[PDB]
Amino acid sequence: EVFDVLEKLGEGSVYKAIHKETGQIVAIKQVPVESDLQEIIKEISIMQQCDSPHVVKYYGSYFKNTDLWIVMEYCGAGSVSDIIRLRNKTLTEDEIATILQSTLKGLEYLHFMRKIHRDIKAGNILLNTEGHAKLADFGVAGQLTDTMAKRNTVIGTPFWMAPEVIQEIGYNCVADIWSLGITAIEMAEGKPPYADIHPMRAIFMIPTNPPPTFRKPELWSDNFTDFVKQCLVKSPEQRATATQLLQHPFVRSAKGVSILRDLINEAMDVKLKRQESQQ
Amino acid sequence: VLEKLGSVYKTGQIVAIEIIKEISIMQQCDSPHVVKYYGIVMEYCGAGSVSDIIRLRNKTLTEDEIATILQSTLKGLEYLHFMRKIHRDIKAGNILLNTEGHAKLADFGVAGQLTDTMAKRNTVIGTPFWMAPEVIQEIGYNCVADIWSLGITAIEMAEGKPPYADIHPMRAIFMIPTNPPPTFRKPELWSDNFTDFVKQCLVKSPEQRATATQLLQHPFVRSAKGVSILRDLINEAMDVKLKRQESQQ
Ligand SMILES: CN1C(=O)c2sccc2N(C)c2nc(Nc3ccc(S(N)(=O)=O)cc3)ncc21
Ligand SMILES: CN1C(=O)c2sccc2N(C)c2nc(Nc3ccc(S(N)(=O)=O)cc3)ncc21
Repeated sequence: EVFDVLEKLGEGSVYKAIHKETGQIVAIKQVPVESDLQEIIKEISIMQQCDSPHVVKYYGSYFKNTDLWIVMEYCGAGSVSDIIRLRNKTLTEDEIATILQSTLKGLEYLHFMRKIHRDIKAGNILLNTEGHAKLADFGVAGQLTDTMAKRNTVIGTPFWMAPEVIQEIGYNCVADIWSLGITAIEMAEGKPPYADIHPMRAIFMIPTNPPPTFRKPELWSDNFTDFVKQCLVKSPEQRATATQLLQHPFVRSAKGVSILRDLINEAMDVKLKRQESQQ
Repeated sequence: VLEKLGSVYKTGQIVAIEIIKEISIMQQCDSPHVVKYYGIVMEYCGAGSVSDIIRLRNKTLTEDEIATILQSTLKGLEYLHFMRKIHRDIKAGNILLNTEGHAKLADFGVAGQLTDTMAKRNTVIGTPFWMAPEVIQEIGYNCVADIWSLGITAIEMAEGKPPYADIHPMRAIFMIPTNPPPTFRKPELWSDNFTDFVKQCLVKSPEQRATATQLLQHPFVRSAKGVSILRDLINEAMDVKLKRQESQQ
C-alpha cells in the first residue's frame, strides 16, 4: 500500500492522499472503469509531456479494484471556484490580475507545446499553498501536430466554449484565450455569462451573440474591462495570444503571489472549521 | 421564504418559489400530472424529485416503483403531447412526487410548442445523455422526442445514472445518432416487460417510435400498482432529509 487515501477534495473524483514512505501529499483521481480509457491515456500523455511549474504534474498510476487511479500534484489552496465558494465572495481585481498572470504563463507554455486545454474555467485553475496558479484537468485537452494544425472536436464546458469551437470550422490554441476571458468574468461575478440558462441554449447563442461583457460594467476598472474585451474577440485569427496578453496593462501590473495570502488563509480556515464540525 | 430545495425555495399552503416561456407553457397547462404556476411561485411537491429520492436513500428504484412513476409520467406526457408541447428535458431530476406519491412533470424552461405553421421544432436543446437522436441531427422533431428521454429516464431510475454517464457529455451527444439504442448494463436483472418497455422508448426512428398513449398500454405500465407501493420509498427519503437537516443544527 503506497498511499494512504484520505478525504475527497473540493466542493468530484479526486482524493487527497499521503505517500506512506515520504510523507508527501498528492491528489489521486479515481477513474470509473466505464470511462473511455483511450481518452484517459491522451490525458495522462499530455500531462507527461508538460514540464512547467504552471501545469499540474502527473506522478503515476495504479489499478485497484478494477479502477485506474491517477496520482497527481496536490495544490494546497484548492481551485479558484472552491475559494470563491468557501468564502462566498468574488475576487478583487488585484487577486484576479495575479491569478490570471500565472494562468497566462501556463497557457503560454501549453500553446508553445501545441496543446489546447479546451476546459479553462475557475474550477480548473488550482492554487498551491504559496498562491501559485496551476492549469489542471487535461481530460478534454487537444494536441496539434504537423499533420493536424487545427482541431475539430466540439468539446469543453458550454458557458466557457469559444465561438469557433462550436462553429465546427477548425480551431487552435487561442480558443483557450476566449475561455480565459469568460473565467475572468466568472472570478469577478461568481459565474460566467449565461450561467442561469441552459448550457445547450448557451451553445447556440455564443457564435451569434456579440462578445459578453460584465453584468455591471461601471463597477470595474478600464484595464480590467479592456483585458476581458481582448480575450473575447470573436475572430480567433485576430484574437490575442497568451504571450501578448501577459503584456496587457491589467496583467503586467499584477502584484506578486503575496496579495493572495489572506484569500487563501480565509478559504482554508472555512474548510478547516467545516471539517471540525463534521467530527 | 424557507430553505432551498439550484434556485427553488420552499393561507397555510406550501409552495415552491426566455423566462416568459417557462411561465406561458405552465399557464396553458391544467393537468394534475403537470406542476402548476401560481403567480416564480409554483406547486410544491412534498417528496422532491425522483433523482433526489434516489440520492437520499442511496438506492435505485424497484421495477414496481418505476412502473408506477412512469405511468403517472406518461399521463403527463400524454396531456402535454395532446397540447402540442414537447417538454425536451425529461429526466429523473424533472419528475417530482407529491407527499401522496403522484408524479408531476416539472421545469418547462426548455419546452417547445408546435403550431399550425410549425409542425416540427429544430432547436438542439435538452440535457445531452437524455436527448433523442433526431433532436441532435437537426432534421426537425416532434413530441416523441420526450419518449426517447423517458426511456433513458427509465434506465436512470433502475441504474442510478443514464447510459454513457462516464463519457464526456459533448462526446456522448455526437455518438447518440450513430450508436445502437442503449440497453441495461446487466440485462439479466430485469423482466422481459421492463426491457421491452425501454426498447419501445428507444426506437431510433421517431416516426416509428410509440406515443405516450400507446406506452400507457404497454404490459410494464398497464400492470402498475397504485401510488401505495411508493409510501415506504417516500417515507425513507423524507426521513433521510430530516435527519440531515437536524445534524445541520
Ligand atoms: C490534481 N488536481 C486536479 O487535477 C483537479 S482539476 C479540478 C479539481 C482537481 N482537484 C480537486 C485537485 N485538488 C487539489 N487540491 C485541493 C485542495 C483543497 C481543496 S478544498 N477547497 O476543498 O479545500 C480542493 C482541492 N490539488 C490538485 C487537484
Ligand atoms: C416547482 N418545482 C420545480 O419546478 C422543480 S423542477 C426541478 C426541481 C424543482 N424543485 C426543486 C421543486 N421542488 C419541489 N419540492 C421539493 C421537496 C423536497 C425536496 S428534497 N428531496 O430536497 O427533500 C426537493 C424538492 N416542488 C416543486 C419544485
